[PDB]
Amino acid sequence: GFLSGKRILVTGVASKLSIAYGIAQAMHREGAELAFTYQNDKLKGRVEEFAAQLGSDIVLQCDVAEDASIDTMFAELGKVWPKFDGFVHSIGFAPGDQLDGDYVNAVTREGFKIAHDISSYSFVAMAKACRSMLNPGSALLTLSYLGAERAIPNYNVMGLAKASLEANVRYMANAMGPEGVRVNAISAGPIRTLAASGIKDFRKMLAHCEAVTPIRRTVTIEDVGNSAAFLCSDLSAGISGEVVHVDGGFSIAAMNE
Amino acid sequence: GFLSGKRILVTGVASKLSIAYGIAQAMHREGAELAFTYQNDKLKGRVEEFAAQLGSDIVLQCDVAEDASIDTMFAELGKVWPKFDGFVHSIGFAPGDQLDGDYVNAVTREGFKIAHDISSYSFVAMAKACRSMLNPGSALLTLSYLGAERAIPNYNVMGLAKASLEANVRYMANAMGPEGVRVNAISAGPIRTLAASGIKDFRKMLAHCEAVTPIRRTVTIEDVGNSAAFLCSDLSAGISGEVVHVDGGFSIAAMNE
Amino acid sequence: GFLSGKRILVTGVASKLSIAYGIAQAMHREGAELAFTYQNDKLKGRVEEFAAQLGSDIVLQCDVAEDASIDTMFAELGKVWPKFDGFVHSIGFAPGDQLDGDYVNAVTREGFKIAHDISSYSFVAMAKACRSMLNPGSALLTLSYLGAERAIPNYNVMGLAKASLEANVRYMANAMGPEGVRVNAISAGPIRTLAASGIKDFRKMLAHCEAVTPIRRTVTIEDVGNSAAFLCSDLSAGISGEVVHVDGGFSIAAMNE
Amino acid sequence: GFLSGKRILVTGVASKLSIAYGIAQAMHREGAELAFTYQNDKLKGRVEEFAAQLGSDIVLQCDVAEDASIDTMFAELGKVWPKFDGFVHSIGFAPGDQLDGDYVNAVTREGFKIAHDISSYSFVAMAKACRSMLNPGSALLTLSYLGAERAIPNYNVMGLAKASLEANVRYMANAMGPEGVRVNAISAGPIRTLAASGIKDFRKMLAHCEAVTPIRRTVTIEDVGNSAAFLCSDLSAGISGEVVHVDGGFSIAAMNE
Ligand SMILES: NC(=O)c1ccc[n+]([C@@H]2O[C@H](COP(=O)([O-])OP(=O)(O)OC[C@H]3O[C@@H](n4cnc5c(N)ncnc54)[C@H](O)[C@@H]3O)[C@@H](O)[C@H]2O)c1
Ligand SMILES: NC(=O)c1ccc[n+]([C@@H]2O[C@H](COP(=O)([O-])OP(=O)(O)OC[C@H]3O[C@@H](n4cnc5c(N)ncnc54)[C@H](O)[C@@H]3O)[C@@H](O)[C@H]2O)c1
Ligand SMILES: NC(=O)c1ccc[n+]([C@@H]2O[C@H](COP(=O)([O-])OP(=O)(O)OC[C@H]3O[C@@H](n4cnc5c(N)ncnc54)[C@H](O)[C@@H]3O)[C@@H](O)[C@H]2O)c1
Ligand SMILES: NC(=O)c1ccc[n+]([C@@H]2O[C@H](COP(=O)([O-])OP(=O)(O)OC[C@H]3O[C@@H](n4cnc5c(N)ncnc54)[C@H](O)[C@@H]3O)[C@@H](O)[C@H]2O)c1
Ligand SMILES: Oc1cc(Cl)ccc1Oc1ccc(Cl)cc1Cl
Ligand SMILES: Oc1cc(Cl)ccc1Oc1ccc(Cl)cc1Cl
Ligand SMILES: Oc1cc(Cl)ccc1Oc1ccc(Cl)cc1Cl
Ligand SMILES: Oc1cc(Cl)ccc1Oc1ccc(Cl)cc1Cl
Repeated sequence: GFLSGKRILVTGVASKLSIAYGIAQAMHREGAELAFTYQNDKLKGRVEEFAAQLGSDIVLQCDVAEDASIDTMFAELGKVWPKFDGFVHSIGFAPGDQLDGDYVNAVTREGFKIAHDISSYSFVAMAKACRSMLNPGSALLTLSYLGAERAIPNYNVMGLAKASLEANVRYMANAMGPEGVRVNAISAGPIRTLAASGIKDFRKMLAHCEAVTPIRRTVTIEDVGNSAAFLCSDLSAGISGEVVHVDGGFSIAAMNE
Repeated sequence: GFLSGKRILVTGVASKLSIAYGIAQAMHREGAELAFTYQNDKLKGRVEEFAAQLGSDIVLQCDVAEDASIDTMFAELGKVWPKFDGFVHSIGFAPGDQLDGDYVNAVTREGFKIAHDISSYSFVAMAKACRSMLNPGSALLTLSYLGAERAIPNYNVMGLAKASLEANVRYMANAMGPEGVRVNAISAGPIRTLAASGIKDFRKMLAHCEAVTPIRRTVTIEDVGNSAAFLCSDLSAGISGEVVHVDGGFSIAAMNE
Repeated sequence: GFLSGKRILVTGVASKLSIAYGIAQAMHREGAELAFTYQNDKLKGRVEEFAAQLGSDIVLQCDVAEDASIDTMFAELGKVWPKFDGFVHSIGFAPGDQLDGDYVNAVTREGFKIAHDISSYSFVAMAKACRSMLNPGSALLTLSYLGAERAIPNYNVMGLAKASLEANVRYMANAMGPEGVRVNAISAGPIRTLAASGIKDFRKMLAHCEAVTPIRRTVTIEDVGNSAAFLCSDLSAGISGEVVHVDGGFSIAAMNE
Repeated sequence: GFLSGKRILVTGVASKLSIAYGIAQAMHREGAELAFTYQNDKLKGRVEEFAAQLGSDIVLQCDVAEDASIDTMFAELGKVWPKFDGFVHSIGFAPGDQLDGDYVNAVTREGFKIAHDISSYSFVAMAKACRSMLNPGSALLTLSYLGAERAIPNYNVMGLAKASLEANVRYMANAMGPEGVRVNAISAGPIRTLAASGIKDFRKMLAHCEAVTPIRRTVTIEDVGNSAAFLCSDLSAGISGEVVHVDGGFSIAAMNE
């Protein structure tokens, strides 16, 4: 596969529906050696099982709300992978009350702070912590959504956090490019995952996209996984600082209704 | 003037160099009645003096880091302006250590949090607090910078905070439009102000822009003020959720060097 | 008014519904001296009448498909206005068969050529012809539509012509800025005009926009006219090469349905 | 390879420096069966030789300025490939006088017409002609440049033609997606090719990009070729209507100087 010889860390697997799960599958298929993190014990079991199926026994705990947790996870990873080739950041969070109803009425200073901290700061927090461990030719990848570009009902403060994240991708790419590290994002279309259930009326968003997307279907975690594998491989050596839309063309059409 | 009959609150005046000062001047010239806020006692004197020169005696303290301070300022403003027509948000902040050198090395969880809280959350915090006091036809305005769209050396975490702010403009415009409130931003080119001195090599950024901007000069607080007055007036009734570049065309050219 | 002392040429008035008509009204209200062009004799009468109502007796024929017609019109204008302050380009055209049905099936080499020639090339053709007649501080303005940015059903080849036009705005602004000329565009939302009737299902586009636009109404030629007056005045001295959306926020929202 | 079983037509090979040459090499490496076109006899020899080295004996003449030439080439291709999986459009042209100096002074109605006809219309002209021959799952690809988005000195009218081309990509993707065809573009950074020598001061553009691009080197035809192979493969099934920047991050940074 085109990922043979690469060692990549994958965050965010919570279930078989997880976008990170589709990404891990595609990268394994292409020959990458993988390592996984899990947020807490509530998820340790499932992640350990999935990692086994994908030939990996490197499963480490990591809660990105804490600098100490990130530093410890990398010190542990370093015992087996003193150097590696990048990681996939597939993590997002905002308190549930933030994602329902009128945005101005729903947002709070605390909800805003947590959404940006976990959904955007954590990406550069991880890069800071493992910077000296990355091989030249390494690639970092995060996942965004159209809500960063347009106002979407109910997505609310997560939209602002994703806009901060896309800017993060550009500043990170500009800072780390000289040492040989590329940084990109995939702006994925709507997919039924555990976290998606937290967005009010998500099922309605899904049906709408299916009807108006140029390719006439919503994307799958396999579609996203294949794109992620490409973006973390040497085949995309000429691409950095980019937000690639993997939504079947939904965002470039208007009034298809 | 085209602002006759409008009552507008202006935040951010710190000196005669302040963009908010140029905005206040232009709005006064066009007939608006004004009210001003000041961050702390270190600035109370200058703001009181400027307000007098512009025919206003409404000068209130307001530190947007605190919900209580925002609520109190509006309760006080309500004693004289039970209803009004919008406000100008010209406030930004990030700890100084954040704006020097390599972005990944300089950014910290705390610096990131403060930058987003003061530079982006505060805009919707103010709208939440005065929502019931706005007249139909009201307009809110904030100030952004190109760093939200492109990676610019030294601007660092402020770029991410401005990206969150531009997204804020869109979600706010979408939420408040039905009740008759418009929300926009001006992305201004570089101008020598007090805060600008905190950006490493700002004088270099200024000279560069002057040489490559299509109109061959950097913009002034008068240029920005005139645009702000238009965007807060009924003359721009058809514009909401927009980020207008007032940088002399700098951002739409490349390689003019 | 803020246009006092300015001499502006207005193209494209075909009826009282014309966007150019709303623009002429607003500029006259703000004090500008105006001059008008008309495409052919089929329209001469109406334009002569409107010009009179707006205190102007400068009404010249000009068909932008011909270089000779443009050169002659300016030589004639020069007899009364040896120098002037800019013009409004409110002209578009594509053969009717191009605007109905599947884009790939409808487009032809000839339809494509005519659409780009009349809708985009004509803007720089006029600037080339009157370049030596423009006063420093002059401003040129054209009208675009969201179809330049997103694929919209039935708009078809006009979308490509508008994309070429928006690029034209940037190259023109970059080339003419050093001599003191600004160039911008307004991307207007849907408005019932004579030309609009040529777009299949235009009435459907109008109703849809009204329902999902943040300000909850479609824009009027007065909204566009007011913005145009501002953009051609010295109040927008800091703005060049920009495409300003005057569509009530329609383009920055998604899934409001 | 991930292109095994795909039959792709490649246009634009003129020499070993050609972007189309790098694309053909990468696609051959990944298992695609290829076919090539050549503009005229001046190029027939070189193309025949290259095609042989890549295991292909399908080399057909095609000048996209003529509808008849396009129809004939496809009728001939149909004798060997009654159905196929897409094509690569790597064709551009504008008269040389258009690419030197001030844009407004250099552009002519004829130069503008030819630039748009050959550089943008030809892409949809080819799709129209072979539409019934494409297998479900097919993908079309064209090559663009940053000049479509920003004003770049000397690129002049080609910038407008590339803006029309990027819009073409979106309208084509929207029209053909329902039948299973994806359409995308790669916006490549500067590369020394035969056509590049026609741009005044191209060597200066190249050195500048090398110094300020995040990855600190200009991209190669191999970088572009690898991205093109991915975008024409089933691995990018979730991507359509997109313009992917393969310029090492150059466009997302500002003032790196
Ligand atoms: N689902 C969609 O339609 C969609 C669309 C675009 C983007 N995304 C993005 O894709 C990513 C993955 O989401 P998903 O839909 O696969 O959801 P998911 O619920 O399968 O995964 C989200 C993951 O975030 C992790 N997470 C949350 N807080 C964390 C913390 N403090 N520390 C460590 N991990 C934490 C969870 O443990 C979980 O594995 C997110 O960035 C999301 O915003 C999803
Ligand atoms: N100066 C430039 O070139 C430029 C370019 C683009 C945008 N801007 C933006 O314009 C706005 C005004 O900046 P400026 O350059 O006029 O600077 P300035 O230093 O004159 O004004 C900044 C203001 O922010 C206020 N402020 C900071 N923290 C605050 C808090 N907690 N509560 C209340 N007020 C607080 C200060 O008191 C001060 O009045 C900012 O949003 C800035 O990001 C400036
Ligand atoms: N109507 C809308 O909803 C809308 C939305 C966005 C942009 N626009 C743009 O606004 C401009 C004005 O359109 P409108 O809707 O007011 O239509 P309209 O039919 O009132 O005006 C179009 C004008 O184009 C002129 N014209 C066409 N070919 C010409 C030629 N060869 N030479 C000289 N003049 C020529 C006509 O004479 C007419 O005055 C166009 O650029 C159009 O694309 C309209
Ligand atoms: N070279 C760069 O730095 C760069 C950057 C971005 C985009 N591009 C684009 O990549 C494509 C390929 O350019 P290149 O640099 O490889 O140049 P090149 O000179 O190697 O190839 C250009 C090709 O266009 C073909 N062509 C021109 N007119 C034609 C006509 N009427 N019919 C058929 N074929 C015709 C030529 O025969 C030639 O093979 C163009 O679209 C160009 O705009 C090049
Ligand atoms: O970003 C997303 C976008 C979509 Cl359409 C669906 C799910 C997404 O992911 C999340 C949404 C809300 C929260 Cl609280 C956490 C996550 Cl991970
Ligand atoms: O956003 C800005 C952009 C520029 Cl070019 C100059 C000054 C700016 O404003 C600030 C920059 C840094 C900090 Cl700490 C605070 C503020 Cl108000
Ligand atoms: O650009 C437009 C956009 C809209 Cl929504 C409505 C009308 C427009 O203007 C035209 C549309 C088609 C043709 Cl043939 C000519 C013109 Cl002037
Ligand atoms: O688009 C291009 C962009 C760059 Cl930076 C270099 C070469 C390019 O390609 C061309 C440029 C001019 C002409 Cl006349 C023809 C072609 Cl193919």
